[PDB]
Amino acid sequence: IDTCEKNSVLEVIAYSSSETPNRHDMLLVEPLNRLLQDKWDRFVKRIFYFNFFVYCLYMIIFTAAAYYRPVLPPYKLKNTVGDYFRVTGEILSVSGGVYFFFRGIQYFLQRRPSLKSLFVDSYSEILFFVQSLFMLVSVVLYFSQRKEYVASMVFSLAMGWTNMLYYTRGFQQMGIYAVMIEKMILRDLCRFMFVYLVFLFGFSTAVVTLIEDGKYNSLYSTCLELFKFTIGMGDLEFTENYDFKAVFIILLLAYVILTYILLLNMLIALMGETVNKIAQESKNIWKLQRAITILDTEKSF
Amino acid sequence: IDTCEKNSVLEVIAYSSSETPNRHDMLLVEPLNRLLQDKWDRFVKRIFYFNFFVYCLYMIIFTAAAYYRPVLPPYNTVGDYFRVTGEILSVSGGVYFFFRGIQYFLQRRPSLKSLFVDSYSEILFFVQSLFMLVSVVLYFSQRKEYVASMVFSLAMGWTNMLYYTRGFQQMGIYAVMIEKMILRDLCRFMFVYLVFLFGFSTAVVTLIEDGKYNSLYSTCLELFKFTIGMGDLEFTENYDFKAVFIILLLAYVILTYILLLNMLIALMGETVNKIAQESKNIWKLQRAITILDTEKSF
Amino acid sequence: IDTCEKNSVLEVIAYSSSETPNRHDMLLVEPLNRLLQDKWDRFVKRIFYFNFFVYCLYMIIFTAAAYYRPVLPPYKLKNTVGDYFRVTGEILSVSGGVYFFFRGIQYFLQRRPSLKSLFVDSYSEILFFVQSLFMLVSVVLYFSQRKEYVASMVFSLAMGWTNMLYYTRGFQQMGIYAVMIEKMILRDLCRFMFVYLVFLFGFSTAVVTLIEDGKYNSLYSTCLELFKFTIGMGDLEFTENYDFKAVFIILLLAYVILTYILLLNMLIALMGETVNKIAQESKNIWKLQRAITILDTEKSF
Amino acid sequence: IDTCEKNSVLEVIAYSSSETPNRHDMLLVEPLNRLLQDKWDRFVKRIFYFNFFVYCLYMIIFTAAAYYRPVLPPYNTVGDYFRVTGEILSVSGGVYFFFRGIQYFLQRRPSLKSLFVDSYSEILFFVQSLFMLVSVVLYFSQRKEYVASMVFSLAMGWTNMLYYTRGFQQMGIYAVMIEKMILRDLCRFMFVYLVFLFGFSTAVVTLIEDGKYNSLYSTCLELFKFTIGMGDLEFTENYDFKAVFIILLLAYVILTYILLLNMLIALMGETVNKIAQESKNIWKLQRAITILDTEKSF
Ligand SMILES: CCCCCCCCCCCCCC(=O)OC[C@@H](O)COP(=O)(O)O
Ligand SMILES: CCCCCCCCCCCCCC(=O)OC[C@@H](O)COP(=O)(O)O
Ligand code: NA
Ligand code: NA
Repeated sequence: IDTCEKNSVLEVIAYSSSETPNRHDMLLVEPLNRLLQDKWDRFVKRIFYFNFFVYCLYMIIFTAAAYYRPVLPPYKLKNTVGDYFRVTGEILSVSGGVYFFFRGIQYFLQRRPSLKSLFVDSYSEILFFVQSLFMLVSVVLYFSQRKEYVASMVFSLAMGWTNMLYYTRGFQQMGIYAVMIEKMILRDLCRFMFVYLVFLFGFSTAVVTLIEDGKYNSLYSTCLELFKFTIGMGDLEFTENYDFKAVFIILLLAYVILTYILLLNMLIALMGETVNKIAQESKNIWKLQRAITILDTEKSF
Repeated sequence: IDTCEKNSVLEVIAYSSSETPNRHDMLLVEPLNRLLQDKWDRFVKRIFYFNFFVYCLYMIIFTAAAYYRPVLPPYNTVGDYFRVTGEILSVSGGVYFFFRGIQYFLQRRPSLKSLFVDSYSEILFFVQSLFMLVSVVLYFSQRKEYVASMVFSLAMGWTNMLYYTRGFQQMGIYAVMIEKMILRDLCRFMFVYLVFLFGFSTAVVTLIEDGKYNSLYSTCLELFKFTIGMGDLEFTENYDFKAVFIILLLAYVILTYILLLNMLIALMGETVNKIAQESKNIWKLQRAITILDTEKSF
Repeated sequence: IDTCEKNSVLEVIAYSSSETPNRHDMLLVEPLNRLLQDKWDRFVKRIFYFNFFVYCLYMIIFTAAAYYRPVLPPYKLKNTVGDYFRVTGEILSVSGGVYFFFRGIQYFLQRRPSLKSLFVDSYSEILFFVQSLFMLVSVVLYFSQRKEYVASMVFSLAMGWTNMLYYTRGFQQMGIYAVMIEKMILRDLCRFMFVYLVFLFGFSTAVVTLIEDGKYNSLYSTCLELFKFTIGMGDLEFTENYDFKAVFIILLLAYVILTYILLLNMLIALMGETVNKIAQESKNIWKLQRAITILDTEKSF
Repeated sequence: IDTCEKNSVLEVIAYSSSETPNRHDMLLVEPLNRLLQDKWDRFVKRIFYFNFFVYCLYMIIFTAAAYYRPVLPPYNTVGDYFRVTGEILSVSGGVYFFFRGIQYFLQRRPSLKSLFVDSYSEILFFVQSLFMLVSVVLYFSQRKEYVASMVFSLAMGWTNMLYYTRGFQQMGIYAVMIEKMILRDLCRFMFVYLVFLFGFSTAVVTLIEDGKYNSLYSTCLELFKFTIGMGDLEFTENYDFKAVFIILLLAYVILTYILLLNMLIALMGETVNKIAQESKNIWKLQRAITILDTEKSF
């Protein structure tokens, strides 16, 4: 069940592909929970909370190196203690980013997923590989004498900080919150974004055709003006370069009614219904997270 | 049952008017649901995937042609050739939809009553096609309203793509849920909110003596602004009794922005909590009607 | 009525006092529910749709104060078709207001009500009487050579405009929807308004005490600046001349977190769960309101 | 049951730490409930109404003296003499609360764990008293930080009236509901959203090259402003890769405004739909302890 050198119940159930029907109810078994929870309070938490500190320090050094970037590259090293700190910090952030890149490649070679929607499945590792990729593509451009390295560095800085949530596991309520938001993005945000993108683009495509000329005669500008409504900034007077105010006002009011007053509230209702439906489901998938984490550190050491 | 050439239960349950108590639920029996989901997996799903592709390309061509309209119509180079070809193809799609709507009306020959309670999609497409034709005739009639009817036709046409979201279980249910919310909750909210909006706008306009919003339209727009989190609360100072103005503005906000606006969320939540089952059944019926529509086309 | 007149069954159960334990399931009695349903459409509904039209036309005859209001009253007659319309509309509105005043007084005398649960229950007629009182004091202000008549009549117009929601009843969905807005303003909007007022008064008092001098040194100005956060307009830097920024920023963030991020969402959740609990009782109370409304038409026709 | 001067079941329930498995449901029994309600109605209730009146009067006196403070402290007129006596009466109230907190801390002999897990109300009062005392010290110590201390104390004093909402069934349930929501939902949301906001602020500031939005504080405030529905999306233009700037803003907005806040509104709704009995039982415990405390006071 725990150690066999060939195959173990914990290994097959924790590492089981999603195709298994009850992979979330195959771990509540009395001995399996007592063993996994033991392993959680035995080693895996000691390796999960020491590694958490290491990653936090890595992200604090990576944000120190990025913020203090000097203003084409590469650059020289000024004789200053601050410059030395910056140079060691960026060298250490790049090293960590190539370490994550190797960990991801090892994960791909070893587990060998079936090229079947592996983006929703084990999405934590694919995100960590995207961050390592953002760091190593920020390294080659920087040595290639181009300023797109900063665009890449801000994206790697914005990918690491948001992915910090990976360590929310090990804490019951905080893990249940993380898994609940994750599946909510995979469900409520995806559908709402599809329909909202259709309405926003179409209503913004009808305005830009109606508008004659000006700062807002571009499709991008009109889309931005139309989007400003969702964030409580709708102006309703941003342009007067049109022959027909009735046609503009009718279109803008229709867009507001269709999106702001109907879709957002209907989304808040759907999020309430979904939240009321999945307490047990979110506990069982959270139980699958910590359980895999237990075996992951049990194999790391 | 499915091919009898006299009367098919599939057609009887599908083309039944809203009168029938159990037009949605009766289709879930072992034979009807399994026969329709099969028809979807046989010669409807892929016939509906190509049709949607064609309608997406048509909508892209119509947007590209309209987005570049030159500035009293009617109005050589590769760009102008492409623009005129796109305009012609857009007109050709509009007229095709117009004949399709006419054919639907003549065949189904509605009872004069279900055209407003059933198949909102057909009515929505016919109105889009009518806007398109009004935009053609006005364009050839030496008038600039051709661009007003055109932008409305494009705004309605872009919104009509939700008709094709059926064929997908989650997105179809999503569309049916939007349809029901708009029909019930948005209608009630709009009635009660409009009564409030009008009453307090007429009250504020009356308070103002001589200013920039004396016009009822400007003040109505100002009071509507508060609903989208862009309210001013100090838009005017050219009046007397500042206490009366501020009290009137604080009364309105609470009754709508802080009471009826949040009331729309609770009712939406209640409804969504109650209409999952019927929303799935209606999607199934829309899918079954599309299946029998794809079969009768031949 | 179940065969009795002096104290008819449907008369007493409809005109029951507040202290009655279960008045809500009285008119729903199948027989008593078919007394105000077979009679509902008999005549009272025809006299309730005519009265609704008569009140709408009355309201609109006075809602055009934009067109009427001249720029030290009383005023002169301009000898035109517009001024004639204005004066006849004013007279008609003043007469209808007197009519609603005399109706309210005649209700207070005939019913000799408790006038303590008359503001929580049967509060509709209280609002109508308030509308009639504001009209009366508007006429006296206009005749007493004062400019406060414009404020009184503008409050009366808004008071009578909100009251149209009374005649919104008679339709099952709309009346029960107004019943939910009626019971949600009594309980939830009261409790939230009481806790938000204490919070907003306290933080405004702290902010104005911190502010050293400026156009916002007034308590009223700072209170308004603090309130503007609720409607999605918070500036977070409205003042400049105040105590060291160290204290002004922390106070504003605390106010935002406590009021915008916490109490409005708490109000939404509370009105969601309440809406989930109040279907049958909202239908029954709507039935009680129609039973009394049509009983009033039965006694007045 | 009432008092044996060594141990009574009433004091046993009221003074036991939160460690007890079911300290909230013990008062639900008939005898304890009826006896505690009767005691309340008899005297404790009238004793709690006068006590709140005194606090309301006190807060106003201190507030009035603080609002009209003269503008190098420290510092013959009816206003000045009123302002100096109000300050004296405010300093006298702060001292009284200080001594009450010390007495409650020395009597309960807290085990240093439930001190910051329970009696949150007792803790809030001692903190507002400490700021008042440090305000007096600074005032007489020739410093201008007494204003900062006084405004903090004034804010806490105005927000602490929620301690006198107990004694009222609806205002007591609402106040415990707000307590539990702040204890769990607000804290978890704040943790996650602070992580997000720090990440995206550090990404945006690292994208800018120079300007008055180059500092972390201003750019962090700018990113925070989106949550209150007053976002800009065009706050700065002194940088490169406008695509990178707009993508980073649109990702932050999608993550926080349209996903995190609604997520919080759903979780809140769940908890409210779940806590009714616990909130009622905790308010009853706040009321029973109050009756027991009034009996102990004299
Ligand atoms: C490449 C995207 C744009 C880059 C610039 C902006 C930064 C956007 C960051 C998007 C990723 C954040 C969303 C996300 O997916 O977070 C996951 C975290 O919960 C980690 O928890 P877990 O381990 O996966 O359980
Ligand atoms: C004097 C204060 C400002 C006066 C301005 C008048 C407009 C401000 C709002 C007045 C009160 C709003 C509440 C209200 O008027 O609702 C009543 C409706 O439910 C009527 O329906 P119903 O009879 O109760 O069923
Ligand atoms: Na806003
Ligand atoms: Na807003």
